[PDB]
Amino acid sequence: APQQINDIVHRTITPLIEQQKIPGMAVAVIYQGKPYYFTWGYADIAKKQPVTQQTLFELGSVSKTFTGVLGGDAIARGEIKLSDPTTKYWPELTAKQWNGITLLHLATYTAGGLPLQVPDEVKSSSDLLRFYQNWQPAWAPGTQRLYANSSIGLFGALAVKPSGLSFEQAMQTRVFQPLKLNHTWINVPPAEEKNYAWGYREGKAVHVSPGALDAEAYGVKSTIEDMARWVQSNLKPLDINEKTLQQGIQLAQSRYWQTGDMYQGLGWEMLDWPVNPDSIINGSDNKIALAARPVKAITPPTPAVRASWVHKTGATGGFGSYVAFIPEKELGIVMLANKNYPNPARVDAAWQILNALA
Amino acid sequence: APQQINDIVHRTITPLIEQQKIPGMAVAVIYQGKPYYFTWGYADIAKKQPVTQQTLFELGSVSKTFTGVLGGDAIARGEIKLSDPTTKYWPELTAKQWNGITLLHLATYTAGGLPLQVPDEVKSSSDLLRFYQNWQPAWAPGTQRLYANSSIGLFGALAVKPSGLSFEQAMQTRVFQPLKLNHTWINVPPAEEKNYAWGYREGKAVHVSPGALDAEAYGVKSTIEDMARWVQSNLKPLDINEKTLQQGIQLAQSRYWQTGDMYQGLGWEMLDWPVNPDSIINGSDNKIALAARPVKAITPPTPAVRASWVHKTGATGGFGSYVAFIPEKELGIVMLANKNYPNPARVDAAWQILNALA
Ligand SMILES: *[B]([O])([O])[C][N]C(=O)[C]C1=[C][C]=[C]S1
Ligand SMILES: *[B]([O])([O])[C][N]C(=O)[C]C1=[C][C]=[C]S1
Repeated sequence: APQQINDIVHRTITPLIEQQKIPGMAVAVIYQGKPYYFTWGYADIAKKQPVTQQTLFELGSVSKTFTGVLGGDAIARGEIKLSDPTTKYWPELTAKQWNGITLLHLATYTAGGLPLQVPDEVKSSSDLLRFYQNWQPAWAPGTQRLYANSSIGLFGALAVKPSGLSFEQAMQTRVFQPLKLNHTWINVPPAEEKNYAWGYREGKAVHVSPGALDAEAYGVKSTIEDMARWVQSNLKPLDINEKTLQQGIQLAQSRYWQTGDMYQGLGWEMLDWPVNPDSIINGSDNKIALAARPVKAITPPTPAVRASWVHKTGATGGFGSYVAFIPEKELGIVMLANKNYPNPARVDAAWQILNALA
Repeated sequence: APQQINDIVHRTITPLIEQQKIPGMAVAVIYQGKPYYFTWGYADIAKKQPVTQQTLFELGSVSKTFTGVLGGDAIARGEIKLSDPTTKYWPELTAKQWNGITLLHLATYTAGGLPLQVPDEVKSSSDLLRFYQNWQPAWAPGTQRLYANSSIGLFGALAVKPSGLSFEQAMQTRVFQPLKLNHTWINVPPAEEKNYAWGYREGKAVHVSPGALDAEAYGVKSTIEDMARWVQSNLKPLDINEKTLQQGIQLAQSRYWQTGDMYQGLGWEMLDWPVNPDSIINGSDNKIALAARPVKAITPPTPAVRASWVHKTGATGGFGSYVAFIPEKELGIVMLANKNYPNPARVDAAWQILNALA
């Protein structure tokens, strides 16, 4: 890798790893559209197993970007429309509060206050329907953005209904395979278990546990190499062979709502570039990222803006991830770690690196 | 051409020409992506000049499809956004009725009742400003569609302002040139006059008169070969090399509003395929097409649906044109005539032809 990239990555990431006590970490920098990889520490502390470019990390919420793109791909295929009511794809959801809540609202967290988490007690499909049927909105649809797994998680489950495929099979066949993400899984098979890193929470080795709509909201595991390819694919969608996937990636970066200097895409979040660092850094703190904020509809949505900082933070109990890229500069970065350390620390490191390279 | 296309075209067009007393006509059918041409009659009755594949016809309102795509291209380039207020590009438009009227409203005839025609007394740039400043909306923005040259015409003029280019130069550079429409003109050059058909109204030879916003709303002239190429480009935008143009074509086919079973795009109008023939035929009659109708917003707009009948009628005092295509079937038709004959007759003929071909 060029000396410029090695230098800024080393000086930025190693102190990060020490300050946050990160057991293992993998980083990819996409420079002029080419990937450069870096790895440090352990994937498994007890087994003294090193993090490699084949190590699988839990993406946590960065998984929502895959859900966003799969939904975009379903829209391009004519299977769904973001303007359609949620009830069109879930006829059993008859409760009166759902009138007016569309797939768009679900995908962008603007349904009116769906909760951050689907209660841990919701297991079966029966449980899930009862949960949504009993939910009462905090606000009217399309007025407030409240980041939620129960919102985009449902969008994902409904987005694939028309195809008749399971969420996992739709994702595998419509997204992971065309893009050749050969080491990306919602369910890690036995052959990859040896590469599945352990997450660490307060010293203990842990993996995300099953939960309702987990695959849809935070269930993807991937390597630093596949994630690099995922960034290249979102940086340059026209290079994608499959027509509906090309269009889906573009739709996932359209700006549907604005809150402050931030725009909500499908999974992805975007800001105009150049961006004010303190804004994305402080804005990533959960005290802000998880709070309700008023939204102004962008009518009609602005098509993917090349001069944008496009990003998504992600976390599970024992992992923390961050992805950011600027299409106009063919520049991007992926940071995967097996410890959920504070978001601001991730963005700060990412800004330092990408700002140095352009 | 295969005898099948030849037979359906001749069996449909021959009687049409006889019943409507059309002086000259050119038709192109795009079948499985290849064009087939047909011509009849005279481009100039007095000089006995026949209609040929090189004859230029006034497209009238089919010109709005070029304006829609040019606007879409400006959007893709990040020069304008459909959600921007009209005043962002025309600060001089300070009258309060303009608050809340966006470029989307202008492009889709939903600003609130802008008139079909710009008054003949309006010539000057200051005459135009005065006209829009004094105009009083009959309805709030985005509630009613009233087909209007003064609406999409203004959209076209404003869409090109950031580029710094004149509307004609932008059109030539960004649409005509990349697509190789080398015999399509906003102003017909002297070298091409020998191929410019005369329009006929009440037996008299006529050409379109200069008017405010004429280039933007109804001033393009073209040949049947160039129009078949235009249809091919709109049928398969993904084959277009120029990134923002491919995107612009797709944005022009997005569905922004719905009235009856018709959807409004940028210039183009669309219906779900299969269509009810009586619906597009009766719907083309000016008693419906030029009428004020409430519209339902498609929030967010549906990206170009492959299973659609996409079309546009067009007329000048002496010419009548029609273009229709079905992306999913790689099928299309262009009908150019030098007599403004009833819209329903055009659409009925087009339906018979395309339906017979699949
Ligand atoms: B996403 O933002 O990573 C989804 N976030 C959560 O589900 C909350 C967390 C739960 C455990 C770690 S972060
Ligand atoms: B377009 O629909 O051709 C614009 N129509 C007009 O400007 C009105 C006229 C229709 C025929 C001659 S002028």
